[PDB]
Amino acid sequence: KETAAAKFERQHMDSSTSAASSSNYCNQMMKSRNLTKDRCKPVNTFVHESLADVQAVCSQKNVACKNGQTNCYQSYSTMSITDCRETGSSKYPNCAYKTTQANKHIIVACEGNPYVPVHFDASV
Repeated sequence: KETAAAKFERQHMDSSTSAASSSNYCNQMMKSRNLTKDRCKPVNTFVHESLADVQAVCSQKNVACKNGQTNCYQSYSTMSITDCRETGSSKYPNCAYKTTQANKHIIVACEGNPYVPVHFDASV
């Protein structure tokens, strides 16, 4: 089955664009990445950086995750991110999202060997 590392890439990485280019970005990406297959996922964040730069966060500032776990890491630098939030008109299977561009530090949970991101915790 898909590994947690692979799932992170699928759900969160978009190295192909520098930023969201239109209001439809979230709608398009949430669908293409299979995030809306079973239900509309309510919130999601895409990171517009190289995968290596995001993997490197696992060796950056150790911080407690929102749930209290201690395997979270905060990036030293801000990153280009897109926030996707379900709109009032969203109705499965026609999931609808608002796209918001931001530049923020990211917080991820890391696991394994190699030690890589497996969960997106927050943007600060």
